[PDB]
Amino acid sequence: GMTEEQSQSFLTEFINYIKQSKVVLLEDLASQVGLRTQDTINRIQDLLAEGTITGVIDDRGKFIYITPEELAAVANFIRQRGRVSIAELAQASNSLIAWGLSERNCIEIVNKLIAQKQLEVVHTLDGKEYITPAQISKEMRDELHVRGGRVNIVDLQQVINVDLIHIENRIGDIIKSEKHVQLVLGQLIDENYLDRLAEEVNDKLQESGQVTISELCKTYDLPGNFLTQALTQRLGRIISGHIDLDNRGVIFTEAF
Ligand SMILES: [Cl-]
Repeated sequence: GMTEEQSQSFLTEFINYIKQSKVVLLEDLASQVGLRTQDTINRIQDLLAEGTITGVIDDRGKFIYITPEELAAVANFIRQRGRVSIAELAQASNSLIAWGLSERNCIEIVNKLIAQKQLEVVHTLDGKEYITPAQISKEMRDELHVRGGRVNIVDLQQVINVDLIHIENRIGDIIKSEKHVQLVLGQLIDENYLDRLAEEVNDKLQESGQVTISELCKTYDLPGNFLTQALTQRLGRIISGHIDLDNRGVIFTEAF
């Protein structure tokens, strides 16, 4: 049958067509090997599946060769944007690949980069944007500083529009990088919030005269050991108090 001289010549004839233009008209290439257009496509489908050649096939029966330099351009474009819509990526496509790609074709490329471990991204829950885990860290920090310095991780999930695990995975990154930021009972808490909390404790101290840690823990819903170390760290710089030890750690005004 066909396959003896076909399989040997097909790949070299394909390459000869790729040298002339990275865009291959599969109907036209099917004339140069004298084959059925559908049989021609199927062998290219198979060659892409085997991992033999890098490219995509549009809805109108053209194949597009993509160089490793052009893949690298696609991966770096998504890195630099951090968050980007599949629609933006299709518009950008001609500047990155010298060919205007369908949204589908762009997805096929991104999924290739993911599998070859040349890019690290995640799908938004609407399926409409790609976001980098570096950009998730950034958008967690922006929404933390925005929402006052204390925010639940579950609220950041809703906001950033990505599955929970992709927020939960960046918590190593936000505590190594930001020495001012800490994880407490499913929330991220900012140096700026603890200073603001210390101010409103000192205002309630200069009114009550005295106040107990167990009363502040019920007031702000924070754990004892954490809240004690956060307030005792701010004693004298922000709180005009004196610590003493009762049944519980207790704070009262010195200048009284
Ligand atoms: Cl991941």
